[PDB]
Amino acid sequence: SKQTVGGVHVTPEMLESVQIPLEADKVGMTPAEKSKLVNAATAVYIDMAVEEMRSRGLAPKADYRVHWWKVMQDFVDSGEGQRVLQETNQELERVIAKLGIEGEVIARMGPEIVNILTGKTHALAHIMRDDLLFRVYLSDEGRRANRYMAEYARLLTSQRRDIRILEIGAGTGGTTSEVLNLCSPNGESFCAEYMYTDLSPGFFNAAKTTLKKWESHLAFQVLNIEDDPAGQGFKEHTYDLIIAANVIHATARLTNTLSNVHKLLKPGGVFGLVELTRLTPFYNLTFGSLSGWWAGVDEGRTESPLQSPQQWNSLLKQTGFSGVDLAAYDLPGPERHSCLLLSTALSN
Repeated sequence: SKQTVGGVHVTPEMLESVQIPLEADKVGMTPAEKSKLVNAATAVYIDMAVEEMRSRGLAPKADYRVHWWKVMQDFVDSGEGQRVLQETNQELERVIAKLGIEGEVIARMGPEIVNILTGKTHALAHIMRDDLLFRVYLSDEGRRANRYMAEYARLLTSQRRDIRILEIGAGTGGTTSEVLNLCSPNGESFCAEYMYTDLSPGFFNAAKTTLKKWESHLAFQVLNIEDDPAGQGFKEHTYDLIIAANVIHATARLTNTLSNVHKLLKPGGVFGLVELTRLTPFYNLTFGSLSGWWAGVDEGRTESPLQSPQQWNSLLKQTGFSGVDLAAYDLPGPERHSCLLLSTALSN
């Protein structure tokens, strides 16, 4: 329309239309094609692990990993495995070689499923080796939604001055990097404040190094979004934009988390929520081995920590937001799996 969010004009078609370079290009694949293949290559390893666990009479360690095992089991036993497979199986390594970072994750994690389940491999240590975990955030499978966020942050900050931005779970700054590269392509100081936050300060040095072009304009402060932001030295209701890319789901109680996001935003401020729209085999492989994926189990998020856009919409309205004002999806069709959701913080 002439739809605005945070006072600037933006539409789903505006963001979703954007074309960006993907590793998939260099192999001549469409993003939907690659995503298909990524999850098909993943399905092979899932199927192999399920059959191996069953053949050897193995059971997982009795912790959150059983939830990972269950999803894998359901994926195979529901015939979903077969379906994904039938759209093949020792161009597998040749396929994987062309799947870039996702292929690397698959190559690293796929053969280790049984080891992780049975406690012979520390999943987090394993996937963090060579900063692979950090690089998966830069992968094709999640870069379009991050670019949507960047594009919206560019729209906002280019059209409005002295915008205050906070990023939750910035991590090693993959989203941050997409944002800065778009909003400040050569150091251009573009907002009143970019507050770079994470649960642990251990990221910050690496972040400062990776983002040295914007060193000064970034502030760095620890923020555990599951706890009250005020107690952690943040000024409530001072932010115009909060960016949270695939972090909000990794919390125990979404309404509590969202309530805390609300505390930081001024009335009318925008919440940029970048989230997976649905569980895919690749995401279960990659993140399901990690304890944080199962943070929502106690409140019924047991297949994964994820919520649909419709669920986020309702949760947002319940926690003082407008709901989803705008959804921009990474892809159309069956392969769609991630999105930008924009929401407005409401005064109450």
